[PDB]
Amino acid sequence: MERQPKSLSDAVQLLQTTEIISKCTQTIIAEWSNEAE
Amino acid sequence: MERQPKSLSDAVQLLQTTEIISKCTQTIIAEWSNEAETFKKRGAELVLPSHELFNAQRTITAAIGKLIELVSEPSVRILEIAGQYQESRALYIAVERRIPDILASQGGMPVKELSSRTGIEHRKLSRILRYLCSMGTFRQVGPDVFANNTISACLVANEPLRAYVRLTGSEAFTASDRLPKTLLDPSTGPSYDVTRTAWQDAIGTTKPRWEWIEERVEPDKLLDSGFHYPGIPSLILEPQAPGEDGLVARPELEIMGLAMVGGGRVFGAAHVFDFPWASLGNALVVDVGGGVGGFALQLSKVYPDLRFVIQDRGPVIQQALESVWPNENPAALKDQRVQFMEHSFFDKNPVEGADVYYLRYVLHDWSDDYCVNILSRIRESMAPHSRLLICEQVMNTTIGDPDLTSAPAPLPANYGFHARFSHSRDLTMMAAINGIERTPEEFKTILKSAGLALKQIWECRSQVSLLEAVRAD
Amino acid sequence: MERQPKSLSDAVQLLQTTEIISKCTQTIIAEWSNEAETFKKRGAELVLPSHELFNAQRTITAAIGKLIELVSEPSVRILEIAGQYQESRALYIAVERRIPDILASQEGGMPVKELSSRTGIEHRKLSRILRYLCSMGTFRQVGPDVFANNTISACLVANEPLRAYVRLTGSEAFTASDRLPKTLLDPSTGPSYDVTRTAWQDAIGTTKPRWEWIEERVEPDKLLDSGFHYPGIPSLILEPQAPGEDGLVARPELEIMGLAMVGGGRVFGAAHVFDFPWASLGNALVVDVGGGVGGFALQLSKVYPDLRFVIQDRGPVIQQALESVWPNENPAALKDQRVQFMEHSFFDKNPVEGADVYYLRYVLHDWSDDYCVNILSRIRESMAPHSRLLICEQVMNTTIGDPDLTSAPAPLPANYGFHARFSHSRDLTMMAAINGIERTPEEFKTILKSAGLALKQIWECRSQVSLLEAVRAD
Ligand SMILES: Nc1ncnc2c1ncn2[C@@H]1O[C@H](CSCC[C@H](N)C(=O)O)[C@@H](O)[C@H]1O
Ligand SMILES: Nc1ncnc2c1ncn2[C@@H]1O[C@H](CSCC[C@H](N)C(=O)O)[C@@H](O)[C@H]1O
Ligand SMILES: Cc1cc(O)c2c(c1)C(=O)c1cc(O)cc(O)c1C2=O
Ligand SMILES: Cc1cc(O)c2c(c1)C(=O)c1cc(O)cc(O)c1C2=O
Repeated sequence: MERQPKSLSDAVQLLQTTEIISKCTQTIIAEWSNEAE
Repeated sequence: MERQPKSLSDAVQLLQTTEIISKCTQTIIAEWSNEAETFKKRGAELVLPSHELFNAQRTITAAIGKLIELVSEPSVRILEIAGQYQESRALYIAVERRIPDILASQGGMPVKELSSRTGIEHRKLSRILRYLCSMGTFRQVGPDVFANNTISACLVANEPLRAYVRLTGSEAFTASDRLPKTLLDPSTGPSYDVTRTAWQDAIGTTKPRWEWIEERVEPDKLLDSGFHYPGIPSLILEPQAPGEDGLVARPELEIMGLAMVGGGRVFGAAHVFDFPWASLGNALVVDVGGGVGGFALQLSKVYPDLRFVIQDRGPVIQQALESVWPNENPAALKDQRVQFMEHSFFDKNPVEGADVYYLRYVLHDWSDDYCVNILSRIRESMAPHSRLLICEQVMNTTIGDPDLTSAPAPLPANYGFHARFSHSRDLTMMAAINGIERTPEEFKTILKSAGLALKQIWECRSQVSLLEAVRAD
Repeated sequence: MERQPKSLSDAVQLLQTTEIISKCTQTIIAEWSNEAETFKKRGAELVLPSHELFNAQRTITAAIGKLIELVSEPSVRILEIAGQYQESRALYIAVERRIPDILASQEGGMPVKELSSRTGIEHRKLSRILRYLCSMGTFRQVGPDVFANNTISACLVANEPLRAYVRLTGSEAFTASDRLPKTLLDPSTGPSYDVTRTAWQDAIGTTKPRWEWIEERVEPDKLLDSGFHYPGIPSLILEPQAPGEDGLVARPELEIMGLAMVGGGRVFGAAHVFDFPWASLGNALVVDVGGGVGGFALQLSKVYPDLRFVIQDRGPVIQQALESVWPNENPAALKDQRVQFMEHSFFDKNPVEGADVYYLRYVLHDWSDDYCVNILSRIRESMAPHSRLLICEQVMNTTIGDPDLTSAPAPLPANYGFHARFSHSRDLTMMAAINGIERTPEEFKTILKSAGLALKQIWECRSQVSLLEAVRAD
């Protein structure tokens, strides 16, 4: 089995989901602080 | 002249502009990836960008243009514009000798063997192709060894497109060279006459150039028949073949007929999809001044219920039947879906009450007097349910137009650089036939003098738009 | 022709170059603010970008080019390039009728009808010429057919050397370009590198190097169409010159060329005044071979007060330097004999022996290689052991880099692509007019070693034009 080159879509979604992960982190931190209060 | 300090506003807009480019890149790659998934499943994908992608290309080009204006040294930038015509020539030279087609025939090709198959000398031809490579056309892969790149690839097996380059680089160039002198001479300067243009000054003739292309000339006189116009450059090595009457047609006639196919498929492809043609049922469109009918070709593939008649001058209708439609849709000629008519659109429209009269890149070839007559002869044959669609640049400016959508600030409302092609063609029409590319208000007045009202402007995935016209009734 | 899918690598470099564009923006605004700080307190400020600002503009221009190559629809981009010569015409027409100067006379803008009356262009046509330029960032539209200068066209106000350069590119050079395809394919013109068989001789229909055609005295009725296929300077139809004492008129192109190289020298040749250690020479003699009117002695004289100059060119060019250019831009330098002029043909032995520096700017590129090694051999025969010959020319790089020139970062073209567009435009001007050649380092080495000279250093400067420093192989 040989390794395959990654596609344009693989790159674009890895960017999009990383950006989703990063937006979710800010929400989670905000709501941890609301929850704690 | 001394250098000036830049202002706060230069910096703030340079930032705002840079952030716009950065948002556009994220949109562009997102829509490249939706394109990839749609290309794979398989329509419109293969002819033109998505709406979201088209707005991103148009906006980022507008931002590119404004970034150059804000970061450049003014004088550097003035002298770059002043000499940038040599890149038009370099491309013309490379495209004239079918260099795209040649490199696609092979890891790259040595320039010495590129010289052999073009007739251009190898040391000089290196410098034309590294000009192009430095500007993103073609690639250099080795020591004076060259290949097609992502941009030049679109010319391989593309005679309609190659013809368009050849048209812009042959007659239009000499008309352009003599266009300053024509604008200032007190006699030619004010004129809007089709026969007193920079082009006539170049050719040493008085006849409208639609008929100069159609002259039949003998071989010993032909290569310098253009006077100050050098002529198609390839004739020196590729003499034209005499026809059955012993005369040769002039190369520019076959080029122009095919050029408007090429040009129509680049900026006129949008109109095949962002107007509801399917909703007309089985309709008949009359392509007045249709040339070879390149746009009937673009529409015929997609809406099988439409029927056509192409109206133009004998020789192009002729070239359409004997070399173009045989090889581009022989089935349309067997089914009588397309009928042809040698016709001068200065005469009453021979086909009455048709669904659509299509008139594209016909009004921009004439000043206002000629346009009002052609528009009335079309309408003299329209029924009240008939629709006239003209496909032309509806020119906006850097400060916007009430009836056209403006770009975001700080960008020019007309998207600046995105419209560079419309302005290049504006000066071609001024140089060759005293034509005019028109603003919405300038279109409105010439339609009310012909007894038509502007029903809607169709903004599409092109700088070129559609004007739909009614009868004043 | 169908539209192709974009590849992973296209996306990745479009991101990479966008991030380069974004970093260059932060460098540029930082250095705009340091530049501002240099302007208020007051030098080099008024002539040159700082090193940091120049590297950001060059980088950011290179990235611009590659972003356009990556985001454009290929056929759209092919036809935009194909027609981009019309923007050259628009700028030429505008500058030839001194529209920058007319708009600076008000600046709330000027109605185009009143602009039309002062240019000779018809107002509705002149509207389309100015909106072409406005969409492309030259001039501004401020109202319905009301126009004004912008930050780019402003540098043309009261700038005759720069206007002269625009005029030179749009006059003889344009028609020479038009005939350059037919010249390249004809089997007789195609291979020659002779100064007398170019597209330009074909346009004018003459058999003389172009240097002396511009120096003719023509009869008043013969001058406007004296250019044959070349239409001539457009303004002559409206501003005829009165015959002089011999009943003849000069060709406008002579003085346009003289001032154009002053203008061009101040845009692209300004770097060489500051990125070469001239002050370390002390009180030295620079001989400006082919110095033209002496535009480069003008730039150096203001800054290094201890250098002495002699400007060498053709008689008529010298006299323009002495009668109109230097009287009006540095009269003290002549009255002190700091600058001397000398009518000289650089195909002969140079009369000046043992000078410190022989400056030769934009001369080697006007001739093919045989003439060039003759011109360098002429100087060499006259150099002292401590003498330095400085060639100021484009030292051409390529999109794939050169061992002796610094390459742009990846993913950019190694020669910074768009940043070098002017150098390539002039490369084709040299082919069309003089059969000249803009040259790579390897091609310069071959003619320097044929002339008995050695290249000691390449000077990369805040310009796409550089300096080649040569001594004799001794
Ligand atoms: N008097 C006339 N009668 C008919 N057709 C004419 C004409 N004068 C010019 N034409 C045609 O008008 C066309 C203008 S170019 C437009 C071609 C076509 N509409 C397209 O977009 O592909 C040319 O093909 C030319 O042959
Ligand atoms: N045979 C010759 N002998 C001397 N100078 C010559 C010459 N033929 C051309 N020239 C000069 O060579 C110069 C080329 S343009 C360079 C001008 C100057 N070095 C500058 O950069 O401003 C022109 O000024 C022209 O007058
Ligand atoms: C010399 C010359 C004469 C013309 O009539 C045209 C052109 C050039 C031309 O380039 C052109 C381009 C185009 O997209 C549409 C046109 O109708 C045209 C033209 O009509
Ligand atoms: C028609 C023509 C003839 C020339 O000899 C030159 C030019 C044009 C020209 O544009 C030019 C520009 C420049 O920056 C330096 C030059 O030596 C030049 C030229 O020498």
